[PDB]
Amino acid sequence: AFFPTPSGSIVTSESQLFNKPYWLQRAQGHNNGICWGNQLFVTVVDTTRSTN
Amino acid sequence: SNRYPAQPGSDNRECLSMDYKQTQLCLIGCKPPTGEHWGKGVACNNNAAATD
Amino acid sequence: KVVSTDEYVSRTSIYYYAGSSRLLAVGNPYFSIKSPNNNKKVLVPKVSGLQYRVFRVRLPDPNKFGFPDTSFYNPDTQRLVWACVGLEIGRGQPLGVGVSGHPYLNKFDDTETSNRYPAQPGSDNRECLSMDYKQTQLCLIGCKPPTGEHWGKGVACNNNAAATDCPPLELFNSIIEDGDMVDTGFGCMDFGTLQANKSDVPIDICNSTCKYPDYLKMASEPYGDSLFFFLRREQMFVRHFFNRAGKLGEAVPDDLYIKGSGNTAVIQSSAFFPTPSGSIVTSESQLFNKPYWLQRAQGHNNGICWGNQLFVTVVDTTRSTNMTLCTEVTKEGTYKNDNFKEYVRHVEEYDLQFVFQLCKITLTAEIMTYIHTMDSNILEDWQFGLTPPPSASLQDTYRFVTSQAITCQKTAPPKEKEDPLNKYTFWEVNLKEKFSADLDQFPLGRKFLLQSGL
Repeated sequence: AFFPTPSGSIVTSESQLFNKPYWLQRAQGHNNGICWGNQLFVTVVDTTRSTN
Repeated sequence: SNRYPAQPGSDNRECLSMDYKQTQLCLIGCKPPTGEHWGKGVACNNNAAATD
Repeated sequence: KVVSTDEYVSRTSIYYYAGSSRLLAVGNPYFSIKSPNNNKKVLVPKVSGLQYRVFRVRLPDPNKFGFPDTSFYNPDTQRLVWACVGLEIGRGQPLGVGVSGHPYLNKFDDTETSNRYPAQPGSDNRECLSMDYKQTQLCLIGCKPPTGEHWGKGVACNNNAAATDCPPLELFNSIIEDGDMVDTGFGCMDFGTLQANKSDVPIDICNSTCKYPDYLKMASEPYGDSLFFFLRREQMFVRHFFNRAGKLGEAVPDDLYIKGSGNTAVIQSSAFFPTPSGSIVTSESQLFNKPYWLQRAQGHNNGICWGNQLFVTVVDTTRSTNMTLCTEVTKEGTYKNDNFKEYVRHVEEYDLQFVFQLCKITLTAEIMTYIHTMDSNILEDWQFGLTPPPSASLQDTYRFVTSQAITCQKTAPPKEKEDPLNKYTFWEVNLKEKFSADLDQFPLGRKFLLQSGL
């Protein structure tokens, strides 16, 4: 009954996702940027900035 | 290195630590986005004593 | 003089999405547990992250459609056949790599830092160990099931010479059945029959035949209808160094080394083996969740699906987590070790999308010879070359059947048995009931219609 331990590797600044804009040209669904109910949901997950 | 015999004891828990997996993702929607996992779903009416 | 498949067909301009349901696969990663009373009833199957998950779709007959616009499908001379023009294989589990482990592996010594003379004797030194695997990804698509070889046993020779007892060697070409294990970094051979002590590879290989897809013969097939399109990417590198334990049957010559004595009176083994280990697995170098457009296949059969079925095979080793469950039998206020029983499980999912295009095939007399010599079964199903069976009237009737005017009449001919594929196990996925035409209600045609320039 084994279990391994995951560790991951170095974290750079070239391989980041944040602090830079995006432009929604054409979304993947059908409602291309329209939001109803006057709200929308953003969720982010970050591990690289989790110093304890 | 792991040789015979085993090193027996009624408890062998340790005080360890480990790192995690590096991960980043972003997500936009006009609805709370869904997610999944494996949960304990109940059996059929009888297994007739097959396996715990 | 095989001609290509774009001279005797004629592409139409009408497109058809299809789409599978979400498939799952739950079982044990190590061994297929059987019944305590039965040897043919499985309880939990052996599914792992190291197998050739081979899909076999089944397309519906295009001639079993009824169109109102009967101006293009002229059934005097022409017939219909699909073509593949796209594909997408998705996954839905996180990126995670799994380990396998033998409990009696032949790790005799350690041969990278210190193997200090003399020997430590003892007539058993096997033990429990575990390691990572050669990580890989590939996919093949074709109208015939893929071919793959493996090294194996054979008749050695005749019985004149008596030089040294050594096993013979011969590779074997066969068909890649599902459930078989990929090569994993210990050579593309049988391990059941060519090894004996079953204690050199981990437990998921020790009764298996690690085949490998013949990229060379399947490329050089004369019709070219086993490989539409193929991708691959893999890496591995060594982790440690060990060595086996036994009488090395082939002697090491005294020429190559200075003879020694004292503490060095008994020469050691020269039978090493390394251990593979896949490095970091990213999500940048993935090979799934991306479309693939076949603008021109590599073979002659330019995407056209004879036989109304495809064979898609795919294997991944990056998504090979092992869920470990832990349960108890009693409730005790202190920690114990005899109070718990634990279990290993592995889950697996897939998804297929397709986009097909049907094209009509004219049938001259010149053409119907050419299709006849490729395979005769394809002309049988369209029912174009047939004969009248003879024998106008029989007399095989009686009003009473269970009597004494009887010859003990027998029936049930085995006539519907024609496919030679039932000796092999495929994963069947049904596509006969899920075609559609309005692309835009589906998660791929919107990624397709921008590609067409419309």
